[PDB]
Amino acid sequence: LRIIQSPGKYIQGANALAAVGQYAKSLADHYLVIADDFVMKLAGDTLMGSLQQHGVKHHAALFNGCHKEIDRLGRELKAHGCRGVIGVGGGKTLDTAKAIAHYQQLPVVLIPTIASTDAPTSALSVIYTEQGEFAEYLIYPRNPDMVVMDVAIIAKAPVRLLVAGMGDALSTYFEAQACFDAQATSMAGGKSTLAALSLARLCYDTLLAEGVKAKLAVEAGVVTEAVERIIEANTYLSGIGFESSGLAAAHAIHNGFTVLEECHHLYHGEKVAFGTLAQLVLQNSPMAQIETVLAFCHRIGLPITLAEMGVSGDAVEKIMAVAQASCAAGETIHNMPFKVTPAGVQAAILTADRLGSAWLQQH
Amino acid sequence: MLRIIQSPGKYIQGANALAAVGQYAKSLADHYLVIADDFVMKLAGDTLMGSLQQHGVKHHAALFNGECCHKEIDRLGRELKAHGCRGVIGVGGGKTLDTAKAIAHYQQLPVVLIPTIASTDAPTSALSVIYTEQGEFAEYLIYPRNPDMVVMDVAIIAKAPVRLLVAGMGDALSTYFEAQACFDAQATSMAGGKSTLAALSLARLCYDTLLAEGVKAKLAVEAGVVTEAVERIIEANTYLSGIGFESSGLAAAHAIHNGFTVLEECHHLYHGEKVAFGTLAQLVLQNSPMAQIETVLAFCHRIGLPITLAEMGVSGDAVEKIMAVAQASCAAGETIHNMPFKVTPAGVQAAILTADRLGSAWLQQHQ
Amino acid sequence: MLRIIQSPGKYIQGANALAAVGQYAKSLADHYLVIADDFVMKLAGDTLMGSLQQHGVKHHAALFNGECCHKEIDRLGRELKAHGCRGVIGVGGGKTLDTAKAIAHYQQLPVVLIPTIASTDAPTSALSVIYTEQGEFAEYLIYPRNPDMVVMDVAIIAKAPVRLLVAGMGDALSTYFEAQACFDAQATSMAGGKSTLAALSLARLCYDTLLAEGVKAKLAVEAGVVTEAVERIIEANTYLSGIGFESSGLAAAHAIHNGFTVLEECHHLYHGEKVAFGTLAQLVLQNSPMAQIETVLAFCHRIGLPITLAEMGVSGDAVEKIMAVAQASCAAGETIHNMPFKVTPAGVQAAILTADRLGSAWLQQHQ
Amino acid sequence: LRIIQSPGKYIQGANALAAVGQYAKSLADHYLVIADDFVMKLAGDTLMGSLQQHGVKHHAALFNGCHKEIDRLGRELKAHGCRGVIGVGGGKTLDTAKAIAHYQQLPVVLIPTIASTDAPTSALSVIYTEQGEFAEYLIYPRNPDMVVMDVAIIAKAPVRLLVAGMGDALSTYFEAQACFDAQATSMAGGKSTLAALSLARLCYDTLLAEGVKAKLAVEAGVVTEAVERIIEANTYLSGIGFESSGLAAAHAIHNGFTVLEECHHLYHGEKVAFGTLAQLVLQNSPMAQIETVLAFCHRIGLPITLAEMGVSGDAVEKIMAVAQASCAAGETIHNMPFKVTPAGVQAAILTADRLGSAWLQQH
Amino acid sequence: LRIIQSPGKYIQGANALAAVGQYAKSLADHYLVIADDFVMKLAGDTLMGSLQQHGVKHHAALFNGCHKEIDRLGRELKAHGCRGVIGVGGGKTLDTAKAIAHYQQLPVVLIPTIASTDAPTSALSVIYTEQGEFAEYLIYPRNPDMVVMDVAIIAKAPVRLLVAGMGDALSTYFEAQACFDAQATSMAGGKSTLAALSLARLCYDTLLAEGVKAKLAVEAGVVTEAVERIIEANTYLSGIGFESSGLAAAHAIHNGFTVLEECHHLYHGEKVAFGTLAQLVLQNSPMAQIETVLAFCHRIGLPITLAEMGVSGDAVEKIMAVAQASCAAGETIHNMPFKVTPAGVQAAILTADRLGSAWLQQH
Ligand code: NA
Ligand code: NA
Ligand code: NA
Ligand code: NA
Ligand code: NA
Ligand SMILES: [Zn+2]
Ligand SMILES: [Zn+2]
Ligand SMILES: [Zn+2]
Ligand SMILES: [Zn+2]
Ligand SMILES: [Zn+2]
Ligand SMILES: [Zn+2]
Ligand SMILES: [Zn+2]
Ligand SMILES: [Zn+2]
Ligand SMILES: [Zn+2]
Ligand SMILES: [Zn+2]
Repeated sequence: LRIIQSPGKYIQGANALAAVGQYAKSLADHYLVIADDFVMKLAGDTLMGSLQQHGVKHHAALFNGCHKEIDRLGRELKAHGCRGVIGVGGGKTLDTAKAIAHYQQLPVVLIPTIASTDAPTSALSVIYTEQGEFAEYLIYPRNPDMVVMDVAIIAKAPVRLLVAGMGDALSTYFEAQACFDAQATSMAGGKSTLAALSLARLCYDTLLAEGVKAKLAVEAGVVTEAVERIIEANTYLSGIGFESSGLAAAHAIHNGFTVLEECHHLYHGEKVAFGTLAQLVLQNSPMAQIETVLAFCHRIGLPITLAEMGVSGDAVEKIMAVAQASCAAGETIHNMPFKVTPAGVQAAILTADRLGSAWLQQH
Repeated sequence: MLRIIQSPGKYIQGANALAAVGQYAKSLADHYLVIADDFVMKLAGDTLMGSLQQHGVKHHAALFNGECCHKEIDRLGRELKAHGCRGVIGVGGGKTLDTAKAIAHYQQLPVVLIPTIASTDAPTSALSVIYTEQGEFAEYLIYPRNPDMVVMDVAIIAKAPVRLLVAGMGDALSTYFEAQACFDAQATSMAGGKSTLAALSLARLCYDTLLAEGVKAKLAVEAGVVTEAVERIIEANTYLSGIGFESSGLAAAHAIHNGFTVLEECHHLYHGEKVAFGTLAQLVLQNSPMAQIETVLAFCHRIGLPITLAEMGVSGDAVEKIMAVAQASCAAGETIHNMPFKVTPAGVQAAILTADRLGSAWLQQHQ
Repeated sequence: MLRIIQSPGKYIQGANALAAVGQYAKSLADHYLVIADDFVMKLAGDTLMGSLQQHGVKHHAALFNGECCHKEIDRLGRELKAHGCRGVIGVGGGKTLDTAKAIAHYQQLPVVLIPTIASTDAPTSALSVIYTEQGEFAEYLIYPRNPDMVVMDVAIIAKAPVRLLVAGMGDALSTYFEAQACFDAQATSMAGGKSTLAALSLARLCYDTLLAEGVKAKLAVEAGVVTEAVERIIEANTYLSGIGFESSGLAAAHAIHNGFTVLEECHHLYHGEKVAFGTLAQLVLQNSPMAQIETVLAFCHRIGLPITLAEMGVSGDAVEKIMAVAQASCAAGETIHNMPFKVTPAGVQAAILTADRLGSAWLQQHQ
Repeated sequence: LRIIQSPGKYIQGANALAAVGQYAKSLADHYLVIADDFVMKLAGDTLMGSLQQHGVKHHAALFNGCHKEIDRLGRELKAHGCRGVIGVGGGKTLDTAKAIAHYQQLPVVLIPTIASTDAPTSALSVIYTEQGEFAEYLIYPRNPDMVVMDVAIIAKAPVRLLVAGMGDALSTYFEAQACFDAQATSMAGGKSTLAALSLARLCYDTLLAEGVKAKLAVEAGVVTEAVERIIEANTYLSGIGFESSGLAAAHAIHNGFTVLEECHHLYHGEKVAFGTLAQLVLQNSPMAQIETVLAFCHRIGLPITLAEMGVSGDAVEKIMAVAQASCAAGETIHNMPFKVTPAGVQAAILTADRLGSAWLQQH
Repeated sequence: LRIIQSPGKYIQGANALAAVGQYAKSLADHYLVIADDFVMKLAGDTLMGSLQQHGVKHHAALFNGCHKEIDRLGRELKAHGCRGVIGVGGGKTLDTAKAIAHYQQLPVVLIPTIASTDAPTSALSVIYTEQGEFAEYLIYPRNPDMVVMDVAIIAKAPVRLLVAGMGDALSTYFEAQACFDAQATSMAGGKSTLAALSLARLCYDTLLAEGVKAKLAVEAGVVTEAVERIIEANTYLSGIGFESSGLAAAHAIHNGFTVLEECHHLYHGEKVAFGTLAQLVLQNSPMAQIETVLAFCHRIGLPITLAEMGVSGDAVEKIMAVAQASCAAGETIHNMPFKVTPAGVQAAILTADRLGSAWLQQH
């Protein structure tokens, strides 16, 4: 079976927060709104004013940066009798909103204030230990009902977060094409459709066409068409691509890197970018394609060496540990269309570092 | 100003998918009304009920009386309420599917659609097309959400008459051209905003899949079998085209199709057959280059879609009849105003009459 | 050494433009003599006078007696003077238009030309071609200014016989080749200088539009309708070709056309039909590569322009007749000396006889 | 309706001033010649000697750098019974000559001594307030009867003025193609013909082929074929292109910039060049096309950043005012094939500045 | 009529001097050998030994670096009853050998010891005044009977002379194509054949393919296949090309430059190279083709600016004199397919200088 899944509706544009009530109303007439105090300050009057205009009841919950904040927000929801969840903010908030909605069986509307990972459209949350190490992929039975991306808010967030989202999105084509070639099963539970693979590719093509242009707009805090295209790339295209087409070596290498303390200060997408580079070596991509990805990463500020990732000195045994972890049973690296072992992964990573360092020398 | 894309929750496709429907349906509900006419129940009923039983899903079969009318809808609503069903399954052709969407809408329950033919891109959409009883386009009726799940059993589809696959390729054929015209016009889609890059790209992928795979798939289905080409065309006729048209946009070809519904001579051709010709007429309306017209003429001729008025049953001095088609295609609210330029009845008449001439000259060169 | 481009003040085109002529004519004068033969008055008279009335423009109709002769010109001059008209409108075919240019010239008044056919590139030019009564080229007669305004009603043109559109494409066909030959020779145009980049580019755009749009437009006009392809060809046959030939240059093809006017066998073919063949002969004269000859042969054959002496009515031992064509094409003052190389009657005869052979071999392969 | 308009005759070449009498004679036998004292010194004997040779009467008027210099020259014309107007010199003179000819209903011959804007062929004059702010486009019912470009005179004018004319001409293809795509009405009053759009494109292609070569010739004060092609581009091609094919965002942005005091020292064409760059961002042109236009502007000396335009420091509110003004009702920016708002314009301008500044860094 | 002329036989290769007797014998059994003392020292035993081996009589004449050295060698020839002339050495010697052979009506064999101009195959000598100014082209009724190029000798001559020969050969395609386009009459007396034009083009293509490679070989004093190809290019291809296809602006500009004292220290071919560049401007070649010729000239050491030609300061009036002279009645510049005047030539030269100086800046 080929299977594609999607949120029911993805909405994007400048000041989309002021139009939320009209779409949210179609799903429920009473929401719990989960957001931290800083996001409530930026977004709360706009959002609450939209909800009121369309006759939607709302209760805002005190949220702070655990299955137990989830339980607590679960009880508060029942207490006020809410029929719906809105999450507003960064990843932890959106993840908590998906969990609450799931455990209560209610529709969920997600409103990301940054475009830094492809997580929001997905029926998935990534769980980490207390020490920051990858633990597991937690799969929910449904995608979010609705994802709303306000481009004006996103373009005012720190540019480094748009760049991180592009690093996450960079892996999508490469991972999806490897899975496709391998006939691997996606998280959606089948073989990839043409549709998912094609959005994954459009993701990559869009990054190459719009990445720099968008970065320059976001540095000035403004929304151009290039920014809208990258937000779409970073969020819808990447999200469908990864979940319905598949994950492979780049994400498994990211997860491996979480076992080193030295990289905990990088964003998810910065590490996936280097993991993508390592994958290019693992699958023996042609030098021209390595050059394209190195130039794109350098041009926008993604890491292309182990030193840029905070890993210095003789890294050989550290990267052995990263490789053992990226090859654990269950990991997505085994969706590659060839057999992969820790030794091959360590070799791909160490070589990618040399290729990125030689590139820096030439530039 | 907002870009919006909508989609069914899950689209599932492959050979003998009907036998696996229970795992997927179970995730939405444990009790379904199954709407199917008698021919479809005889064809698919034992496999489907078998699958449902095997996954602990309860089910009441209900015999569909062929037509998608408020009466049948209200009737099936009451029946559902009386056995306590928590979900609807539609199985079969377009009228059965459109009925199941409405039942699920009014009862506010989840719906699983199981098309047994791939002859239109309707199944994934939050939409039904209402005609009159005389067969004349009435209205687009729009639901506020898409079907939860669409299941395409490719083995079943490949045993259906090849003419129905061709008609679906005909409907799919318009998708790119209408989507790109809307995109160019900055027109609003049925999803309620400007097109995403995603919906436009799926629409283009539709056109490109038809050109790569359409003949190969037609040959396989003529033999009654499923190859990868058939799997690709079924995706193209269903998911790619369905998202492309709903979330990217309709334009001249479907408006021209609607306009042809005022002529009795056509009224029994399949929707996608007429839409193929309407696509040709759109090419003349927007002045596509000759190489692109040639490509489309060769595709339609190679798979068996009409490229002249005579193949649509229309002959003689059709000047007045085509002016009637043209007026109807330009009615207020029609999708032809989504073109990136001003369209008038006279321009539409011109494009139709000229498309006929192009296709007739192409037939005379045979190729 | 000077580059010069000249142009009508305003060129206006589109469907039902005749009904809007009053706004534009009003800007030049509030009182016009309207010169039209009776057939044209019956076809276009009520729309035109209607438009003029609606914008407060006064008008006296004058019946044109078919021929562009000093007598008719002097006559229409007197009539104008007697009602006090402050402008001339010419409506219809070439002889009507050439007459209106002369009337406006002698009376020193503004002129609006309304061609009801698109069969030559004459309308925009500061020019008239004088023949003898026996049909034999006499002289280019040159005015010191271009018509003020040229109005092309595409709806009217698309109802005229397709053969007249084809003949205009035939005339337009020579434009690029003659312009580029002149440009290469650094020859002086009828505008009085070397060609601008603008006039050459319009001439090339003419050729490129014919190749892209010519068949599509022909098909539409065979159906009696206006599509965008027809709008493009009408611009190509009229504005692009008219500026190209006047401000960029004439060369062998039109000189060869003139030379053919000494044979009775041709004398009733349309100007553009003969010019198409003269273009072919120009291709052989300048040794165009075979691929370019093929392209032109396929274009002329596909739209119905002559590619052999027999299609121009000439048969048998035409050795002497073609030597007479060749001598006349090389007369002192003819445009064939604008070629970027020395041309003699023997070379022209060679090019003609050889072009006939090329076109006859092409006909035998049918394609 | 598709409509194209043109002057009746455009004449160009080296020492074309010495041949003027032969063409002017065809229109009238007695002219008022309007020119400042410096232009009279350069051009007057050549011109007056040509007029005499062909039996053309002439009276020269004292002209100085207002509807009232127009009225005064109007009365002087009647006083001597003149049948014709010749304007010789820069834009203000040519504009005054068009106005006089119009109010008196006589033929006009224009003789530009610089090739710095595409105004001369057109039936249009741009009106500004006393403080230099764009006021309105004033449309006359006729184009000039004749435009005469003496290339020897033009090639001796300061090169910075040829460069400015190239900046004005740079916008023409982009603006015409946007209008064409939008099915916008031109100043000629219809939809664009194929002819006008095609001259607009030829304009752009000519600039890219001949711009540098012409600039180098004009730096030495001489006329080569490249100079003749750029003069034609800057004057005939651009003039037909803009008037008969259409204006769009680049000119509207130029008009916006006139509300800042900081840019009043740049020529019209220098500001249109940056406005063209901003338009490329607004319409999301591909990076390759941005690179081509950035390299061309840099290569000839047109501005590619807000600092090169004299706008320094935090420009954000200043560019907001430029964007509000470029979007006024009536402005040509609404001929773009998509909806445009002040926020989008401000974003395009600020981003174009970042793109031009990044380009400078690489060069 | 199309007419091509050629020497009867062209022979080339390493140590070709040692095989001369076998070819010279076919024409006559007794030669006068004209050569200076330095060339006699290098070449004389090899040559005289070859002549002896094939039963050819020989008398060597005292030759020194005028119609009167020609008359004197004329009488000495009769005195010894010689049946043939061999010239060995540089241009003056070969020119004197052609003159003697002509006035005595005997066969002539030319043996160039340098490959610095395309003169040797031709029926032409260029005459200069005492002050070094171009005087006239003197056309003989016959080409030389035989030209023998010993590549080993040539590759040991100063590299600067191979480079000069490449500068002369650089003009050949451009001049021949201009004449062809103009339907100009060549010195052979008709229109160009296909053959001559095609050798002219092969000349240019060979220079671009082999020029650098040959220069590097000749810097080490050795013969590779690239050297053989450039010698052929510089001598046979260029010689047939220029004489049978035609001369145009580049040579006329060279002749113009002979009126300035400042350039008398450059070789013929160094000045023709810049004259070629000026011609590229005169005919408005595309920038890409200008770039190719600038890079080739720079790469091998030909001049691309007036300063490299020794012309400094304000050159404007000097270049006016060069342009007047290049346009004299009779000059080849009128074989261009467009009218040419002194002003246009001065403009082409001054602009070419600016283009060459801008190129130097970028490199
Ligand atoms: Na990803
Ligand atoms: Na469709
Ligand atoms: Na013509
Ligand atoms: Na412009
Ligand atoms: Na040479
Ligand atoms: Zn609540
Ligand atoms: Zn990720
Ligand atoms: Zn039930
Ligand atoms: Zn359809
Ligand atoms: Zn009257
Ligand atoms: Zn003609
Ligand atoms: Zn006066
Ligand atoms: Zn401007
Ligand atoms: Zn002797
Ligand atoms: Zn030479």
